[PDB]
Amino acid sequence: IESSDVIRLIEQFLKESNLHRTLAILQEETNVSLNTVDSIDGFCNEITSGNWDNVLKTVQSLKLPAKKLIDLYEHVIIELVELRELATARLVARQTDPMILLKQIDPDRFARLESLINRPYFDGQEVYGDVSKEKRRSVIAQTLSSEVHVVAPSRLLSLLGQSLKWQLHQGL
Amino acid sequence: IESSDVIRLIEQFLKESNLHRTLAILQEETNVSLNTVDSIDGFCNEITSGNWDNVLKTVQSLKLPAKKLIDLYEHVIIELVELRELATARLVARQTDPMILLKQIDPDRFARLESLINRPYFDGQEVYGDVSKEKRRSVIAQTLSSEVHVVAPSRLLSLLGQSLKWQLHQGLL
Repeated sequence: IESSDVIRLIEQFLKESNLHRTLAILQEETNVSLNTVDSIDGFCNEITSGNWDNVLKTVQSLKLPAKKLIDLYEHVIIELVELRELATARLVARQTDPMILLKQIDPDRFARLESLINRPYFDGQEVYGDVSKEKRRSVIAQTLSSEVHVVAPSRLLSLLGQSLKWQLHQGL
Repeated sequence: IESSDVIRLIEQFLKESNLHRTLAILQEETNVSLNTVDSIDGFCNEITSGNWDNVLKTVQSLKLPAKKLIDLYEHVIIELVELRELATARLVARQTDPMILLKQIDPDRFARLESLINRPYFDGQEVYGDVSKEKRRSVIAQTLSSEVHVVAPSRLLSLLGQSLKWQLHQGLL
């Protein structure tokens, strides 16, 4: 007899079958969720390409702990103030779990982030001078790549295929 | 939308796992439902007890052909006229598919049924005299029980168990 593992098998099946509605209700009702990404490349690429809305939604979906996300969320804010999305930058700084944590453990570091947001303009030559934008994005992607797990596609159907092969064998 | 049997495997699992919320959404989103019954006993008891609303709903779920339902729907009408629910009795005889089929195929039998419906009173001695009320219910239950197939509980888990047995056979490498 298998346990919660059956549910994750089903969840993967639902995602690949585009049954996202059923997938949503299942995760809520069972208190079990997919801890997987389609590919490590694809996940890291989003960070490398700077598509922050995608990576933020993704990491929150995987429910990674706040401590691992502190570097990522800090950089997201730096790029947001760079794009002069000050309202959004402040929003990330005020409401998100990693930033609330950052304030608690390293208030000095949070304070520097506070000052960066409040500067009359963003000078990338000053901010990125020690370590470039590309390097910061690359480092965050590398560390996070070990924190996400990929599973083989269609695990449920593969297992069911094995069931059929067993039955053909056992029929003899 | 390709694996309709797989969805039903999942649906049964959801039902046995008390995930009724997920089960409802799955049926709605996929537009497929279980065509199986948990047990003939539950099915036969519903017919024996005369819970026709349930039996009609169950039989409608299984998408049984009208001919097998002709005897059942006829008996329902007989019990309706027994309770002197003539308006409902006339309604069922004219509007439901099995009775409409009955008129086309066996108008004499249908005529006898309408004659029964239009009678000033219900004579239990004639109707149940030849074959009793309880016996008629048992016969219909017996015939319909054979027209429905039962599936083993927890089929998904059983198949997954076979997957592991296969892996023990060839998966270890």
